[PDB]
Amino acid sequence: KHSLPDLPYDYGALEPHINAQIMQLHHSKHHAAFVNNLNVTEEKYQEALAKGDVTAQIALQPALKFNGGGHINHSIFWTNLSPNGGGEPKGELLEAIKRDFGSFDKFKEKLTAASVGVQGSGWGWLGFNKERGHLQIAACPNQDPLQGTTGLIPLLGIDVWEHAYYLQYKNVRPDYLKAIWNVINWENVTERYMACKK
Amino acid sequence: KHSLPDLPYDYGALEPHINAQIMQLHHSKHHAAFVNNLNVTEEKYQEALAKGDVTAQIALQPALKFNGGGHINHSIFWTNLSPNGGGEPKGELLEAIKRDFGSFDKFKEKLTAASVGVQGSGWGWLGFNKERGHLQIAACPNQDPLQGTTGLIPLLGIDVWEHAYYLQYKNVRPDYLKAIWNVINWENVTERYMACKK
Amino acid sequence: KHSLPDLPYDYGALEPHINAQIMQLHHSKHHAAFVNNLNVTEEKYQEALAKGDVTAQIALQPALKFNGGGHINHSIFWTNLSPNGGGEPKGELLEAIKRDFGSFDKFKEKLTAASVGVQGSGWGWLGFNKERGHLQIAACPNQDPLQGTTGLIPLLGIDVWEHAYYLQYKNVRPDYLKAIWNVINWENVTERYMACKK
Amino acid sequence: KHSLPDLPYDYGALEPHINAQIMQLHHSKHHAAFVNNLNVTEEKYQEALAKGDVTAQIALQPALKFNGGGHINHSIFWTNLSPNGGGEPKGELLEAIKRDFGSFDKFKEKLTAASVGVQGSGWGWLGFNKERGHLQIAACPNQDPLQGTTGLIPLLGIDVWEHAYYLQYKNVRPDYLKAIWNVINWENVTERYMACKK
Ligand SMILES: [Mn+2]
Ligand SMILES: [Mn+2]
Ligand SMILES: [Mn+2]
Ligand SMILES: [Mn+2]
Repeated sequence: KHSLPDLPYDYGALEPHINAQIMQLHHSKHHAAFVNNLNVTEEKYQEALAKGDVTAQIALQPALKFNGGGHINHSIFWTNLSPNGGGEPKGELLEAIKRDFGSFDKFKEKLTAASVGVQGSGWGWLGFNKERGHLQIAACPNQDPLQGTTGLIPLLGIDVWEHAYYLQYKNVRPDYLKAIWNVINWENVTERYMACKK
Repeated sequence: KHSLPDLPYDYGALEPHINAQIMQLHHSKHHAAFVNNLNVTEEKYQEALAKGDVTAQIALQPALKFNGGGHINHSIFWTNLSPNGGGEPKGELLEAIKRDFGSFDKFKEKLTAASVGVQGSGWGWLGFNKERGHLQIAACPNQDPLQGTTGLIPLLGIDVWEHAYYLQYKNVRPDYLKAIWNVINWENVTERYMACKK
Repeated sequence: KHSLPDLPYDYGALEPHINAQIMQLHHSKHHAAFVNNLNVTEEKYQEALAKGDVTAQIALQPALKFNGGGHINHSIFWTNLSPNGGGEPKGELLEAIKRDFGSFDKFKEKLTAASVGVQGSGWGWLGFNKERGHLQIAACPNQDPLQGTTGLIPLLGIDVWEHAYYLQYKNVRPDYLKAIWNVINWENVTERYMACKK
Repeated sequence: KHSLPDLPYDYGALEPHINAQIMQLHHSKHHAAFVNNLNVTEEKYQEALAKGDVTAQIALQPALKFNGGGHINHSIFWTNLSPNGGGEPKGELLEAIKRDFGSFDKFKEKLTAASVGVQGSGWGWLGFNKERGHLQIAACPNQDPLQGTTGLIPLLGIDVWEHAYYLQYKNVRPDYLKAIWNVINWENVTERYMACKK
């Protein structure tokens, strides 16, 4: 049975970049609901599965992808954020970024562009491409999770659902993106990255 | 050249159901941006078309559908609301609703469910199916407009992008849906309906 | 564990409308593979499910929908075809068709159009809409099954994957559609329909 | 006005790998139809654009992408094949393949897997990622063209619509993929590659 992870920190710990109200709603309402609906959906899917009811199995897919994906994505996102965050990565991950994108600031420009470019709801990602052995930026619609839908390993996600920023930044997604760089947990991203070098 | 239509009322006219801050942002920022991007995309498409640049044309399609759709949808939406609206429609539209959905209450439930059910950004619609000669509810993703993507003539739209409600209703989409019924302009919906009597 | 249904008839029994070669390949190769891959995929899904591996669950969805859907769709399609088929339905189903589409020939025109209009692979369907209580035509992409993805109950399906006709009709899908009316099992469609009137 | 390009060789030139009946149908029927529908759709779009009919424009998008994409893709495909092709590419393209995929064999496996893996109609592509300055494999659905929908410059395409192989290889897509390697025009693929050296 899945459950809602606690944050590594207090709801106000990312101010002023992400205010407390958004963090509270985002965690305790949006993510909580994903977990609840995921549990429901998985239980329904097992019943369908046991019965070899393929029509029901297929009818359950939108809910599983949306809620399952929301659970995966948000779980990663809190670990990707930290009051102790911001600045620049160092060591191999910084070397990898320079190698694959030219430099850190070119990387930021590219992930910003992928995130601002989502028309509708979705996520921008820095991922790791296992078969190519290098970093890769991708954007995902709605709650479609990166690994499940692209095969890429998620390292850093930027939520660009309106609920992630609207109470603070209103319609100006690029101010949100500028501010979020101050709370990125590069320690976590580096752990995710080093886990890929196996 | 497309233009941003004025609202048929002041930004505060739909209080307390939809507050003034949302109406002002929704019209002055979101819709405004759709209009300019639509105009720019149309001019780019003319150039691509004049050179027979098929790749350019296809690459422009997402911006044309998103911004053109956005302009269509919001232009309809403002006319679908009124400070003087609410309650039940009068005349033939109510009888069509009873014929096709069983009753007004049943219809409201269906349109509400279609709207609350969008798993991402989008719109709920009451449409007219000209081929079948009856009403039809449908949901559309992002800014994909009803007529251009499904053929159905839009009668009433409910915006369920988060920007349509978040500042007031936070994550609670059903509270927004319950409130909006108080400001439906049935005169406008009837006008749109009668124009389908074909 | 799912399995491949035997046809109600011999591979050559729909000649000259659908030749034996297509029926043999279509059943013993295309459908067989759907069943095989569906079984594999369901077994993998249970393992994922037991483990609460949502990323794997989501990664399995394309295969389940495609192969599961291919199993659902083809299973229905053979029952929808018969050497004993063709002509016109009678009784309530014919009455329903006249009611909802004007007449049988208007219905044929509409299902033909939905089937010929698929750009790519897919299916045209006559379905039953439970909540509206009437017939409904819809088209589905690839092997996306009607009930699983639209909620409509399938009554009659027309396969418009190229493998359904190419060896005989080559690129001319409209000759295929004209010919298939001669082998439709209206007895079966009527059973499916009457099962919906509950 | 777009035109149907002549093949750079006779319909039988690619025997026995792709037979003459397929080449003749593929070019004279499938591609021919894409060209006329593209031209007609472009003229319709000009009219819609000139009137500011956004709904009309959006309604034309599926035909423009499908027929325009079809024209793009097949125009590339014919040039990607040769009676004089096969074997391994010479020069820098082979070294780029080794750099990006590990070796030619590995590349062939990846492109084969991307192609055989399309769950419906579509195309497998070897592309160039101008932003990353390296090769990239991708699959596209239906006739969605590579550059206009992903940004990647097409170098080599493999058609995996059933019409590309069915008359010869029946359902066995892998046998078609194994054969087509015998007729790849690496001179053309190299030309396309060198043009990306940007
Ligand atoms: Mn979120
Ligand atoms: Mn809106
Ligand atoms: Mn089939
Ligand atoms: Mn083709």
